[PDB]
Amino acid sequence: GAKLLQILNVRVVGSGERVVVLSHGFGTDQSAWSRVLPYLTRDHRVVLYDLVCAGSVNPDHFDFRRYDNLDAYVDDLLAILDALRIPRCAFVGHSVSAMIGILASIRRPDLFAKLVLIGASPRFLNDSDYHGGFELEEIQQVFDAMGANYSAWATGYAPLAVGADVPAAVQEFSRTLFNMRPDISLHVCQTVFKTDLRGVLGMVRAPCVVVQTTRDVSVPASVAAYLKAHLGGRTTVEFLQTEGHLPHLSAPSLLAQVLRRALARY
Ligand SMILES: CC1=C[C@H](O/C=C2/C(=O)O[C@@H]3c4ccccc4C[C@H]23)OC1=O
Repeated sequence: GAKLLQILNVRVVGSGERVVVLSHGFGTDQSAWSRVLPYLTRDHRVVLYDLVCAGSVNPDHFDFRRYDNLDAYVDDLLAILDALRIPRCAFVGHSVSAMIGILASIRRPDLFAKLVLIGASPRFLNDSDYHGGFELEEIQQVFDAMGANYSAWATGYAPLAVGADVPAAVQEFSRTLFNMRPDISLHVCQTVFKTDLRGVLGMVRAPCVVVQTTRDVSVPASVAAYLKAHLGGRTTVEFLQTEGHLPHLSAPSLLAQVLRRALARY
C-alpha cells in the first residue's frame, strides 16, 4: 500500500479531472517523462512511478523468482492504482510497460479506459509468418554481451536505442541505463524476450493508440500493423515523423502532440 508508493517512487502531479499513468521502459525511470510532462499537467492528473527494475529503485526489492514474468509487474501497477484509490484511468506506457499495460487491461478492463502504446511489440523473437525483428542467436549474443561487459554493452546500445543523433538524449538514456544493476538488466531483458503476447491481444477491450516512429531498433514497422490488426479494442496507429525507440527523450514536443490527441476522449 503506502510503502509500495515509496518503494516505487510514486508521484502524482498536475490538475485535471482525467487521470493518466505514465509508465517508463527498459533502461529509464520516470524522469524520462520530464519533457512531455508539462503538456499534460494542465489537463490531466498524472501518475508517475518507477518499475521495480529501475536503477532508482533499491535492488533489494527485486525478487528474481517473482519477477520472472510480466504479471508481477502488473501486480505492482494494480496495487499502486488501488493504493491511490484510482477507479479509472488512461495508461501510457513505453516498451516493456506497453506489454505490462496490455496485460493489466485484460486483468482489470474496468480500470483502463484507454491505452497508448509507445515502442510496443507483442513478441520480439521471429517466428513462422511473424517478423519480430530478432533471431535466437542475435538475442543470445546480446545476453552474452550484457553478461561479459555490461558498461561496454550499455555504451554501444544507448545511441542505437535513441537512434537519432541527439547527444543530450543519448546522455540522458545512458545515465539511467548504466545505473541499472547489471544482473537485473539482463533478467528483465530475458523476461521480455521470452514473452509472447500475440495470443492474448484479442482479449483487450480498451481503445488503443499504437505510437510508431519511422525507425525503431527493437520494433519493425510491421509490428505496429500487427498490433492494430490483432488488438481486441478499437485501435489506431499514429506515426511520428521522426525515428528512435525513445521519442519522449529524443523528440518530446512531437510525441506530446500525439499524446494530447490520443488522450482527448476516453
Ligand atoms: C523492454 C525493451 C525491449 C527493447 O529491446 C531491447 C533490446 C536489448 O536489450 O538488446 C537488443 C538489441 C541488440 C542489438 C541492437 C538492438 C537491440 C534492442 C534489443 O527495448 C526495450 O525497452
